[PDB]
Amino acid sequence: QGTCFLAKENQTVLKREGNDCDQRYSPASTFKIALSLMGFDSGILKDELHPEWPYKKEYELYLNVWKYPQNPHTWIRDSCVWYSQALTRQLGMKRFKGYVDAFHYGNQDVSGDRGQNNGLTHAWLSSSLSISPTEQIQFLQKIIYKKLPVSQKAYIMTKNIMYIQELPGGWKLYGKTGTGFQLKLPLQHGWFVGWIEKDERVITFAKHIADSKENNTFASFRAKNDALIQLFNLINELEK
Amino acid sequence: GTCFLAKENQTVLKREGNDCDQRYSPASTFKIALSLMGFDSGILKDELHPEWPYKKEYELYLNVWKYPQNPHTWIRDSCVWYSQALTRQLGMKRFKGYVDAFHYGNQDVSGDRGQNNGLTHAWLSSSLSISPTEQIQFLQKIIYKKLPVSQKAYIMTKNIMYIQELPGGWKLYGKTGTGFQLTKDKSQKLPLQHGWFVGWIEKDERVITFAKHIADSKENNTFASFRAKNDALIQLFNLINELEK
Repeated sequence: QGTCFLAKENQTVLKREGNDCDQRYSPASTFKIALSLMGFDSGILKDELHPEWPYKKEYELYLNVWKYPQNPHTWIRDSCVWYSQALTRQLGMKRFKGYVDAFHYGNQDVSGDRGQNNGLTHAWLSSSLSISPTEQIQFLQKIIYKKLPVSQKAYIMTKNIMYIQELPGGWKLYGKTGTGFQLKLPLQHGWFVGWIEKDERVITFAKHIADSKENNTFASFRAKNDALIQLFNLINELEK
Repeated sequence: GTCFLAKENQTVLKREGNDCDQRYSPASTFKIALSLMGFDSGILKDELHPEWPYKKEYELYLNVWKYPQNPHTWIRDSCVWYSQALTRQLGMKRFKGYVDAFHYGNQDVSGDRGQNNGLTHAWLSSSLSISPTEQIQFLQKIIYKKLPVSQKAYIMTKNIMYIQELPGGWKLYGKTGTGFQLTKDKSQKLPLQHGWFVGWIEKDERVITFAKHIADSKENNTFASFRAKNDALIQLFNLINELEK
């Protein structure tokens, strides 16, 4: 149990709610933000629609939207994990670890699960890699202010495929959900992280929730839903 | 009580809850109907025109309403004063004509009891009421072009109601709205919210209209519009998973 909502504009913390803002958790599918940067920077990923890769082993697909061909745009939209894993297999562990350290991403632990030698494709899936809400903000701001050693194309294409919608006031919303499992019934924890931008202003945010009990719905969706209310409220205060 | 309806062409894919035939004020979901009237009448020109300025006589329930508004921002910001500036320009003869021709709910634009304000208040916790089932009926008339409006009215309304792309490539169009449940003769508002999220999702040639409504039995710590949309988005995701089998 415990939540966090952080919102930060440049060096200014505008909102800090909840008790968990310095607790590290697995990033789950929010790690696709970092994978996008690696994919476009390495040249494995080309643009919003290329490359398109086909699905394999459909019997292990728990969401029907994953059973179609995927490209970087659909990858983020559908949160398609198998596309992430095909990408890291192409990158290889050396380059994968190189990017994780260059991004100073959370605890930077890509060793994976014990007895599995599966860090390359599982480090971010309720496993070794762990990041706090404060550390999500730190990473996202390095994207926003282009402080990372990656190409201009990596920044632009990552931004393009993270776009979600326009919020009141014209604040454009970019971000990513992710659900992980706390380590019997499944105890979820959920993220929604990203930023909103209007004119020359960018506000980075991170929302996390940790369930104490099994739940009817994906924790990421509840985190996103709560976060959007908190962002609506913040925008109203900002526009006074 | 709640309702969730989803309909693809003539197929009712989902009908959940017990409140699907009870009429409620449309609140800001009525902006969908106003959009069609605005573009058909020519008062609204395109997604960015006309731009109208805020005036201090308008009430600022949201600070984003203090900036100039056009059809795009009107929907995005749910700007009530822009709606009222539009209906004042339309006038009652045109307004009533569209409401009746659209067969919109109870078609009652008489306004607040005793106030002669139907033109600017009928849809705001007031005389006009529509059920979730009737919202689907109205939305289907937009999708299949059964309304007496121009081709441009349909296209521009769709353009400004766009929200986002959902998993599977389903594009989401829609609008929230919150009102206050009324006493028996509508002489007073009660502190009981009710909230809507209605619209449609579209992929290739498929369109599924939907309507979500929630009626509170007691005061609530969260704005009803947000709860209705948040619940509806989860239910649409689950529906999309079925559709994509």
